[PDB]
Amino acid sequence: LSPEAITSAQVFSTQSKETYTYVRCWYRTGNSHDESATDWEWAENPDGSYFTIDGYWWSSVKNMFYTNTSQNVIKQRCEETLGVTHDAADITYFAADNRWSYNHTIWTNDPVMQADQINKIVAFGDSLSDTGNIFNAAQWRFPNPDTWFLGHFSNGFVWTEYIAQAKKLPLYNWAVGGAAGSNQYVALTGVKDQVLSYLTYAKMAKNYKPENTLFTLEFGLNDFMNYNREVVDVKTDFSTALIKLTDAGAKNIMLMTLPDATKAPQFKYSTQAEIEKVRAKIVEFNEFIKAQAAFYIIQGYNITLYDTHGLFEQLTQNPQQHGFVNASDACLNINRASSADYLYSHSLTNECATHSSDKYVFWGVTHPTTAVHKYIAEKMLAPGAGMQRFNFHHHH
Ligand SMILES: [Br-]
Repeated sequence: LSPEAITSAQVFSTQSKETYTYVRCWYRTGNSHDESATDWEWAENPDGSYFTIDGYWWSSVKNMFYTNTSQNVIKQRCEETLGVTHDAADITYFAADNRWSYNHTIWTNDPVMQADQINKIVAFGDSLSDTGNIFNAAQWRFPNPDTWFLGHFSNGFVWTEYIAQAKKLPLYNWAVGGAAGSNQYVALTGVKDQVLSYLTYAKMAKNYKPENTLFTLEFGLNDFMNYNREVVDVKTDFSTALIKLTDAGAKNIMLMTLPDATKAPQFKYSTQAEIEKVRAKIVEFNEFIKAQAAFYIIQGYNITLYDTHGLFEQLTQNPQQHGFVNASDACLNINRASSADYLYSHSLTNECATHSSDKYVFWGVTHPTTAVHKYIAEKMLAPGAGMQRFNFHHHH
């Protein structure tokens, strides 16, 4: 769509609809990252009655709920309701009227009184960042939620969620998994369409200052591996997205280079020609990512660039040096590269069960494990790694 299509009267009308909804609290039922399965309960008040949040819905087609209730209070209720005592509960929560509803994002509106501190993370990208968009578009069938953690292409949280947790910030995700098989649930779109969608929802928020959002952007992996997109087209999509984000007032952006995805187990079933071909696109596109970062820095923006490509090379070249045991095999017992495998549950191999999925780089044949996503977040959070340039709150 386009944020300009939303009129002032429409904003007033939308924001004046003060309804209420319930909160679905998801948690990991098993007690380690080896088990992706999740279940849920409705959030409760302290006395056990159902918890509700007041606010308003808006959707272009995919409804988001806008509330004044803080994310920290919603999380606290879910934690109090579920009372999970194991270590990997990995609780997440969503708005829903009833059991037939999908998992809708809860957006906390900002206060009128606001300075220049970062107050949220907004993520753009593909299956390396998606936390539930293709999963909801696929009616919770893809990727299968017994084996991939509730709509994440991993066995747990992805890197953006670990960053958000470290900084105690909400994460609002626009990234869309474009893994093999996604096409059947939503036509391929660029990352610039994610920026457009985000800007339309942001127009319905109250007191929204785009300069207080930390934007994260990674894109291209699914485009190159699965869709054979040309580098020049991905360049055009990526630069168009940054133009649109900065034109809308973004100031704080985290970028990352693409990992060399030809190191993934699925390329055991590929030709050397395809390996060299995909790899070359990634090498070329990564130089464009770096050049865009340098350009926006010179233009005065707060840009960090993390060389995820170089980090992945270190992990796949010498996993033991970085706390991992295996960087060549899928942890899951998947012995081919097929889109249909995301529809089914899969067991761990004996070797992965022996060492634990936290010691593997790869979960299935394509995507990294949640331990890798954590390793990335920790590297990005490290002193001197660049996040010092953003205006974060402190928390005692
Ligand atoms: Br995977």
